[PDB]
Amino acid sequence: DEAEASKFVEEYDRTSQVVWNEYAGANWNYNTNITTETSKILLQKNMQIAQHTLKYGTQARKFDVNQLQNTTIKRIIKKVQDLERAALPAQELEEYNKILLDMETTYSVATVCHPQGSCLQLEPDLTNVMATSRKYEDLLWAWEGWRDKAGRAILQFYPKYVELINQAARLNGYVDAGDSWRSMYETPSLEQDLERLFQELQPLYLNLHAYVRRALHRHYGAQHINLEGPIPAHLLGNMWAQTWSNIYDLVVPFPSAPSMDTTEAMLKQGWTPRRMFKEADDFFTSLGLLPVPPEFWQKSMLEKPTDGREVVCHASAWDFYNGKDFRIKQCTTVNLEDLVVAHHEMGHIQYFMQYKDLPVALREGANPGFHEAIGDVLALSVSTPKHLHSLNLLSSSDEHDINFLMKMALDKIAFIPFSYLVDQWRWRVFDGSITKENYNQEWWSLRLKYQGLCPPVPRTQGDFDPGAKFHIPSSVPYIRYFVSFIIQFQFHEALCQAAGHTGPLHKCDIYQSKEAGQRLATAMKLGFSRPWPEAMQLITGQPQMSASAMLSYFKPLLDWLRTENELHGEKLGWP
Ligand SMILES: *[C@@H]1O[C@H](CO[C@@H]2O[C@@H](C)[C@@H](O)[C@@H](O)[C@@H]2O)[C@@H](O[C@@H]2O[C@H](CO)[C@@H](O)[C@H](O)[C@H]2NC(C)=O)[C@H](O)[C@H]1NC(C)=O
Ligand SMILES: NCCCC[C@H](N[C@@H](CCc1ccccc1)C(=O)O)C(=O)N[C@@H](Cc1c[nH]c2ccccc12)C(=O)O
Ligand SMILES: [Cl-]
Ligand SMILES: [Cl-]
Ligand SMILES: [Zn+2]
Repeated sequence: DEAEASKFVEEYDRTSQVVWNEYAGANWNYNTNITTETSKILLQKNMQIAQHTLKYGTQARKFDVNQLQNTTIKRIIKKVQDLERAALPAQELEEYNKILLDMETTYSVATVCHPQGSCLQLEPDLTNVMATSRKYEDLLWAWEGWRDKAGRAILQFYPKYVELINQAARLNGYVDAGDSWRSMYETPSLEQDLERLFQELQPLYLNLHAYVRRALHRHYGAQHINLEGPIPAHLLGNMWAQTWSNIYDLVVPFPSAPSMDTTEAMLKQGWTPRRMFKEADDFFTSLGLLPVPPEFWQKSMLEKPTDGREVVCHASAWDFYNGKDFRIKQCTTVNLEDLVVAHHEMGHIQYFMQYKDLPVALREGANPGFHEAIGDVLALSVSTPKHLHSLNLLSSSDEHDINFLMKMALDKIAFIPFSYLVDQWRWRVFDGSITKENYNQEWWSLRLKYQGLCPPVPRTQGDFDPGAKFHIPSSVPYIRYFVSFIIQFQFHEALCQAAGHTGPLHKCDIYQSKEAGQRLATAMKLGFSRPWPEAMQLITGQPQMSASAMLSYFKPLLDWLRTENELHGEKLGWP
């Protein structure tokens, strides 16, 4: 029993390394060069890797997994028994792979055009209109146009995608795809734990929402903003109103205290995508963490190709399963926003490098939330006025302090209900409580319930707004982002403590702290080898997810918001 198990794990690992490396390549090739040929080669590799998965997965299921002594081995075999899509019969298997490829392709190439005019792509054109335009109708054209073109086009594929991914999940022992995804956390109390954390951030969100709603009322007109209703989704400076920092200019707490045009600063000082990633690399090494290999700089795609190729622009980090080849694919724009994203992605790479000596089956984050959290933690320190000033992007009071906290809130707080919402919708789609006849209506029901937003244009049949969001056609679970935002503040707090910081948490900058880098390294090295509370414990000195660190970070702002909203008589929420 035990000898056969150990040998099977050694065999699974070495063969997986070769097969996964070959697949990642074909996948990378298509993502950075969308053509018919790279599509064909990828769909073929899908079949390959599935053969390997079926071979070892069928083998793994022959082991009674609670009859093994060694924990690590027993952990691996349990994972290999999950074939994921490879559990689907051949016919359905190919259909599903093609649907995924088609969805991903439709999304990444969609454009919005003006008749007899210029066509706009999502990055960087439509995101720029959403971030900079302050004209209601122009924002609506981009918001509606993007959903008209990308969202509607995904609808034809989604019902079949749902049926197939659910079938694969049940063939692996789950009730539906949502049950399968949630299992990545190995936390029975997950749904209730997350609902509690969401409820804790309500005072802070509702107050931010009310304050921003008043500022939008001032700028766009009493005729377009109901001070007691939901905010129109196209006015937050982001295509999905998931982060609101691009409308900072409309909501500055203390306009007397101007802030430097960071983007103009970055452009003026000649910052390039390569420089942005080099600065991220420097922050990681300052902590005593690992530098990205020379190979990374040679093979990554850090900016949109201008050679004629079409590519998947959405930022992503890649592990090629050989402990040497790690790359990032991003159509990088030179601005603060993308600087944070670059750190986010370098966090993924650091995790890859840290657990590279682990059996490939355990080469994952403690839980998907951890993987998403690493780069953001460093980006929190990078974002401080003190640190930006050191990069010569800012020129530098309590007013500048509340201004900074507002800038951070517009991103971090606003994102909490959106990140919660996405998979609330998907889990219900997966379990069958939301049918294809109610996809869109239930999406907006949740957009209203959690974010307090409404569509600027009433939705119609044929619309499928979820499809207009990357993670939906790409089938990338979203709840990891909600977890990430809660825990990254817990990591920030613990790391700051470790670093010897005293005073308000929001003033902490962990740059060059070897004590911080040590906790992150020890936790990251565990990969998926232990249940995540152990990694949580290693970083924070405790095992639970908690909203207290985020609440403490933003306490001064909550106090300011309550005073500001109450003097203006705001009715919190959207009755
Ligand atoms: C349980 O087994 C793990 C893994 O052992 C390795 O993988 C086996 C399948 C087989 O190939 C063994 O020869 C390998 O050693 C053990 O964890 C390893 O422990 C060593 C020494 O402590 C350490 O160098 C490795 O990094 C560990 N690897 C992992 C994946 O954690 C573990 O010691 C065994 N536990 C018991 C109860 O003996
Ligand atoms: N310019 C846009 C940058 C996109 C970066 C990122 N990309 C995903 C890719 C997953 C993938 C997995 C597998 C295959 C393909 C892709 C990720 O890294 O996980 C992403 O989605 N982030 C989320 C929210 C977010 C959490 N932190 C951030 C810090 C900064 C900005 C946003 C965020 C979102 O934007 O909704
Ligand atoms: Cl939407
Ligand atoms: Cl997840
Ligand atoms: Zn990520």
